[PDB]
Amino acid sequence: RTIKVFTTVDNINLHTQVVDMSMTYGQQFGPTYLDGADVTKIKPHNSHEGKTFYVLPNDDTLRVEAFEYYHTTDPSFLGRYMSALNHTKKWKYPQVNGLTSIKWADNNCYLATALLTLQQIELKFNPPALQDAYYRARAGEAANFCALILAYCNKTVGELGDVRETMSYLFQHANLDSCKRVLNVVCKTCGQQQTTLKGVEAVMYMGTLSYEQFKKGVQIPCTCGKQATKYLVQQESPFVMMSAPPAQYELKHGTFTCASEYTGNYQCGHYKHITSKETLYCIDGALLTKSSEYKGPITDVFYKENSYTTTIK
Ligand SMILES: *[C@H](CC(=O)N1CC(C)(C)C1)C(=O)NNC(=O)CCc1ccccc1C(=O)N[C@H](C)c1cc(-c2cnn(C)c2)cc(-c2ccn(CC)n2)c1
Ligand SMILES: [Cl-]
Ligand SMILES: [Cl-]
Ligand SMILES: [Cl-]
Ligand SMILES: [Cl-]
Ligand SMILES: [Cl-]
Ligand SMILES: [Zn+2]
Ligand SMILES: [Zn+2]
Ligand SMILES: [Zn+2]
Ligand SMILES: [Zn+2]
Ligand SMILES: [Zn+2]
Repeated sequence: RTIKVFTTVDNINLHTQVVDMSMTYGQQFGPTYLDGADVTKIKPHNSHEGKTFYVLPNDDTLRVEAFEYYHTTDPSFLGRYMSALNHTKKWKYPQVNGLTSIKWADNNCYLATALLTLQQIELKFNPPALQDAYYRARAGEAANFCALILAYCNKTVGELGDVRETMSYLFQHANLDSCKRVLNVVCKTCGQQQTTLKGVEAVMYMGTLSYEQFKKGVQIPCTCGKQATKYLVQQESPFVMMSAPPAQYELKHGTFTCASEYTGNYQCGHYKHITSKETLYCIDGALLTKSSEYKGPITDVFYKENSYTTTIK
């Protein structure tokens, strides 16, 4: 007894296969998945006639197709993606304040905050898998996007997470080649040194939440023994992410794009998303609250940008 099915790694290039109904899928295809569900140790049923299956890349054609779609050669990626997708497809993705959020489940507070942020900054992903899922996420079908985010970050469903580390991984898979940042550090003793950063390092900074303060100057130890001052010289990027350890901060409407609120201890806390629309909105998964002012524990703030040059001589 034999049925005919499709195997794929990208759900674009399908490959017809013949499968013996007396052997498990793993004995003929290796690890095999159906809509994220592991069917490796399952004998083929009759309802599987014509359906499409994801398989781990076992030959060169599937390896090339897998990279062109996911931009990774890690053999385990597809499995971690499918294993995460089996859960994220059960989450609810309500529209909250014109954005796609996530109803709370499996400790996804940080994923919801990252998803809401990604929808408010200008970003193009290099892997076609990410870009396709990015689009479907804006339309409300964010399951594949969240599953891919977990896979690219080497995190699993249930694990707690950091929003800044998550954003950092995603930027590494985004087209930020045009982004440039020139910095200058003035040291009374040693002197002046001007560096330029490209890529992800041009849009992320750890230290202060204020973009204005970064323009004026921040205090940084010099390699000589004096506390030097660093300031921003040029910034060519569509946005900037300013992160700092959680501290009480005042967000003023219209001066920022969005922000991450963190309440709790290191590696054990709750995330909330603050966005600046006509007023200030706070999105906590499926819950929404509005207020004209906001003071609270903020760890990330996102600002819009295009081209900046300093007036400090
Ligand atoms: C969400 C949990 C969830 O879904 N819920 C709802 C519930 C209440 C029922 C539980 C979730 O996933 N939360 N994430 C975490 O709990 C883990 C956070 C984490 C993970 C890995 C690395 C770092 C962090 C983390 O704690 N990040 C925050 C932003 C943080 C906090 C501090 C901090 C807090 N208090 N102190 C004294 C320090 C510090 C830092 C930080 C980053 C870098 N540095 C030094 C340069 N400090 C980050
Ligand atoms: Cl790549
Ligand atoms: Cl669940
Ligand atoms: Cl990439
Ligand atoms: Cl207004
Ligand atoms: Cl802004
Ligand atoms: Zn790539
Ligand atoms: Zn589940
Ligand atoms: Zn010095
Ligand atoms: Zn206002
Ligand atoms: Zn929550």
